[PDB]
Order: sequence, then structure tokens, then C-alpha cells
Amino acid sequence: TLRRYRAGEPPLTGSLLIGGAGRVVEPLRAALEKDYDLVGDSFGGLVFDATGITEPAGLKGLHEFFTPVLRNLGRCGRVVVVGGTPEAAASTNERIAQRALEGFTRSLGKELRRGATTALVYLSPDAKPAATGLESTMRFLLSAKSAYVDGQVFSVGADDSTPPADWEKPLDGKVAIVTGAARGIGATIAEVFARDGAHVVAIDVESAAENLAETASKVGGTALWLDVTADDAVDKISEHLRDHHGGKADILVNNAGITRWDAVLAVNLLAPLRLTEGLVGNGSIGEGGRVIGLSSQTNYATTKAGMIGITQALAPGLAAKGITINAVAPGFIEGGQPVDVAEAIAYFASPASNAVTGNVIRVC
Amino acid sequence: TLRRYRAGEPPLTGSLLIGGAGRVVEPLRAALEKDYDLVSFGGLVFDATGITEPAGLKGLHEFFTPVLRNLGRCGRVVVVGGTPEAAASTNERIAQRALEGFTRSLGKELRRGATTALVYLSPDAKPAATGLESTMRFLLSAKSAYVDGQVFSVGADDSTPPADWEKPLDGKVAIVTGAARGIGATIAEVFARDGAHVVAIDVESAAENLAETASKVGGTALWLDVTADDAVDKISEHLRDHHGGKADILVNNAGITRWDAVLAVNLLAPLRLTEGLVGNGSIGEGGRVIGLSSIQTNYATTKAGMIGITQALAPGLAAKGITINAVAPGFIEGQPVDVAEAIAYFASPASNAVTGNVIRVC
Repeated sequence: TLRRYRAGEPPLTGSLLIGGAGRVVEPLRAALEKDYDLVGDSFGGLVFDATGITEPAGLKGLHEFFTPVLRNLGRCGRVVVVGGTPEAAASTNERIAQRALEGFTRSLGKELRRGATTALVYLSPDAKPAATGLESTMRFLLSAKSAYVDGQVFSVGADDSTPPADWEKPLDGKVAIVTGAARGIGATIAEVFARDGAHVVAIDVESAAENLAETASKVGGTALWLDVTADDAVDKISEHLRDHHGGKADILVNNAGITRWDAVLAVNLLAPLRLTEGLVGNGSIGEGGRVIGLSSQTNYATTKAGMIGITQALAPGLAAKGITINAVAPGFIEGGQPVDVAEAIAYFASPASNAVTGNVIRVC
Repeated sequence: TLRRYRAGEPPLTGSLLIGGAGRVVEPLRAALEKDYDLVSFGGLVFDATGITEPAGLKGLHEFFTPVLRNLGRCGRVVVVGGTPEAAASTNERIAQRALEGFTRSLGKELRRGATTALVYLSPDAKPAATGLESTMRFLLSAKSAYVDGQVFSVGADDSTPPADWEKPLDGKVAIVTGAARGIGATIAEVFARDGAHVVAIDVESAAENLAETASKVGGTALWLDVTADDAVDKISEHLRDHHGGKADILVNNAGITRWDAVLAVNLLAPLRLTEGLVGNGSIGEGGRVIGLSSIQTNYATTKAGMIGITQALAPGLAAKGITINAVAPGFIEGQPVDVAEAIAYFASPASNAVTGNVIRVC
């Protein structure tokens, strides 16, 4: 039975080794030293900086680092390889080697103890030497919050970051809109956001009735009964933000909720796109904003791909306004659990995740 | 059983319905009307290039729902779209990117043997879309029997059809490594059937097995360890003696005849060969490099690696008029001929607008 996050428990099940050569090892060692049991004999985390590998021949560096240590990696352990964005390498030799990283981290998992995970994080070569924009990703990965995120690839760009005042309350003071919020993952996302100190606007359909009122109260948020596919949805959300939150939201989570071709397109693709375009277009979501999509056969497979489309298409335009857009694509859930999906969303929602945009991650 | 390609037998086993709306539907009609039976369905092509908004995706369902049930066995479904990173609006990017979800799930409601493919075409492709044609012909045929759910990315460049679509590789000189047996030997065979002159390479100890491949295909044998330092030179020397110093196509497979080892054989050697043969003028204008992965940490890395080669080298190779693509096979022995066909599709002189692609065969 897998480790999920709690309280003032330590982030890892044991010590944390950071190795490799490159531009990430020192900044990370300095950044993670206070909160993690850092080393120079039973490991909770293994981090290899692969940024210094500039040719395929150098790929043996991976083998040389992990082989002596993998076996001593604990249950529910973390392995992270950090490389540089291959599209942006300085030589074709470097692009090949950094691309090859993905193969290594995704097959290593089959050698690991139960519940242990692996992850690949790419960092812009244009990120500044302190690598602040990387921190929220590492903390998410090196913690129990990321229990069911495995074999994934995270792409961090170039901007600097600022830690939240408190990494145990990273969403402290933020306003989050969550749709499909009465039951299911939606209700859980709302709960995890509140735990992290956000004020949640819980949105669902009018027939959710009391259930929605219930979620709002449990999370200390507010309820907004509304059909997100109606013409006036943007306007109604804005009005609610004017009354309860001085006209502004920080986070929009587009979750369809469980509460024909055209109905599926309208709910899982058209509506969330409209919501995003409108709430951004009118300034309700401004600098520091976070949009996070959550997918979930020909109907749905198209809207799931559509959601990936939104996330990639809107990222450039949105980054120029200081806003990130990301998505989570969950697997088999009712094994994997909702809290797990919610953590991933909360990781993107982080004010310290400003250098994470255009990403799509699978959970379970 | 599942149908593969033979004789002057017609390419589909039913008629071809090309519908939809956009920049590809007319030119594709005019291109295929002679060889195919146009408008109990052998093939279904939907032009999705005119969908510039997500709301328009309803046209996919509108087109497909009446006709899928009438699609014959081993039918081909192909959706053609516009390269999403190059669309003119975010709305368009989103609608074109969504075609991928539709194309992958559609396969699941098809008959056995029937396939689905998504083709993206550069919006700077001329109206005739001649660069599109070899991809279309490969897909609308028995040759692609086990290429399902895949995404092809076709560039802006025009194409010239080969003299004969049945001998597409006529007069071409193809280097095939690891050719003594397995896929290497079958690749050699499909290449010769398509008219190529094959240089069959493999290690010393394949001995007479290499001789038989070279012999079966009307080619030549080169006994060589492709990880040895002299490898580029010996190959060049061979090309000088037998082909006037040029090869057209290079197939990177070294087949079937400890971390360090897997890397040399599977990532380093095929990179060396590619860089050596292009850099010494052995492969030029019109060249074709095609990588083939293995069928597991060291192999996983070299398989990711191959994708890297394929993506990294493509821009610089395009400027030299050389394409690079790869096939990721297995689990197999499905059949070898099916992988070889995929390699032959990339090899084709008419696939010049096809580069930086990675296709799984299953």
C-alpha cells in the first residue's frame, strides 16, 4: 500500500543522493540541503544531473552512477535524471544524448522496488545558473505527493522562480476555480487545493445541488451552480469573482465531472477552451495565473487529444501574459487514487511552477 | 490470412472514397484516379485540412459514421491534416492536433487487419501536394499491412514520382547492414524486388549466410564489423569498386549475427556510419538514411538514442537533400517483410518530403 503525503512527515523514506556533472548538481545541492537528508547507505531519492553529457559516448555516465546505488534505493523511492531540452542543445551530438535520456529513465523502473518511481526533467539551457525554476518540480518529484507519477517527462523553461513563503502551504491565499467539483476527482482537487491554503470556487451543474454546497463548505470555499457550456458562463464566473474575490482568480482547473458526439465535444473540449480564453481575455486570470486541464471512445479520445492541443497551442500566447497552461491525463482510477491526480494538478498550480508550461503528464 | 503485396494485383480490395473538405481532397483525387477505383470499400480518406476550429471536428464523425461499417477487410483509413505547429491560428492548431486522438481510437472499431493512419502536410506544400503521394500510396496498399495508428509528417517540398511505382528503387544503390539474416536479409530482398542494387553488410562470421543474401538479391557482399574504426573507409572503398563511389540509401540495422557493447553496436556505430558516409560525399543529393531499433536499460537508451539521431540530424541533412527516418519494430519473429516495406517507403526517391519521422511496425 503506497505512501501518500501527510503532515510534518519527512518528504523521503530515507536519505537523498545527488550526483553527475553539469549545471544542475550544485544549485540543487544548495537548494535542497535544508529540507532533505543530503549525502556526499539506504536511499529515499536518487538524482543524477545529466546536463554535462554532450555526446552519446557520455551516456555511460548514467550506468556508472546508478549501478552501484540502485539496489540500496528504498521502497517508494525516487529516481530523477535532469537533462537539458534536446531541441535546444548546442550540438547535434548533445541533442542525441539528451534525447536518449528518456529511454533510460523509462526502462529503469522495471528494476526498482515496489512503489519506487523514475522521472525525467529537462531544463532550458537558457535558465539562469541558480536554476530556481526547477525547484517546484524537484520538490514535487522528491516527495510522497507524486506517488503515482512514474516514467514521466517534465519540461522546465528559462524563467526564474520564487519559493512560496511556505512549501507545505504553497497555494496560500490563491483563488482556484475548479469545475466538475461536486463529486469525484473534482471534489478531491478542491480538497487538496484547500489543504495547500487556496480559496476554492467550486463549480458544477445545477443538479449537483446539495453535493456542491457540501464540497464548498468542506473546503471552506464557495459554491457556484453553473453550466460551463452556457453562453454566459464566463460572465457568471466573473461576477462571482467580483463578489467573493475582488474580481480575480489565480488558478483555473478544467475538469469535466460526472454529474453522443456534440455533448462530449462541448463539455470536454469547447467549454474549457472558452473558459480559458474568456477569463484570460477579460483579465480575471492575470500575471501569475495557472490553467490546468484534466482529461477523461472516439468522442473522448478526440477531446483528450484536443486538450493536449489546447495546452500546446495556448502556451506561447499565455506565457507572454505571465500565465502557464498544463494538463494531467489520468489512467485507471476510482491501485491509483484521486488524491494522486489532485497532487499533480496542485504541483502545476504552484506559484513556484511559473517555468512549467505546455506540459502534459499521465497519472497511474 | 492478412494480405501482403504481390504482382500487378490492384493495390486495394475495394473502391476508394476520398471525402472531407480542404486543400488536399482535389489534388489527391486527380493523383489517384488512374490506379485506384474512386468513390466493399478498400480505403477511406478524409481531408481534415479545412477544419480550422475545434467545433469543426464534427466533420470527422459526420464523414465516418455512415461508411466504416461498409469498409472491407484489411481496409485503409487515412486522415490527412495540417502540421499543427504551423497552423495559422491557435484554433486551427488545436483542431489539427486533436485528429490524433480520433485516428488512434478509430482503429478500435474496425475489422481485423484494417488500419488507420494520420498524415500531416506542411501548409507551405504547393496545391498539387505531390510530396504527399508516396505516403498515400504506401498506406493505400497491402504493403503497410502492419502499420497501424501511426502519424506521418510530410514537409513542404515537391516530389517526382519514380518511373514505375512497382520498381520504386530502380537504379538505386542501397547499403543494408546486418543483412546476413533476420530483417536485414528481408530488407535486402524487398529492396531488390523494388529494383535497388544492394550492398549487403554483416560481420565476418556470418560467412556464407551473407553470400546467400547478396546472391539472392543480385547484389554484393561486404564482410565487416561496423563498430571497427576502419568501417567508413572499407565501405567507401567498396562503393568505389562497385558503384562509382556513391550509395543512395543507408539502412542501419545490425541484426542478429556489456553496457558499452550495446551502445557501440546500436547507437554509436550507426551514428558514425551516417556521419562518415555523408561527410565524405559517399551519400549526397537524394540520399536516404533509415534506422531500425532492436526488438532492458541499455537497449532502451539506444532505442531513445536512435530517435535522437533521427530528429537531430534531419535539419542539417535536409539542407544536403538527404532525408533521415526510423522504424521501431517488434514484437515480431507480424512479419519481417512488413518492417522491410516500411523501410522501402522511406527509401523511395518520391519520399523526399518525408523526414525526421519515426514509425512503429505492429
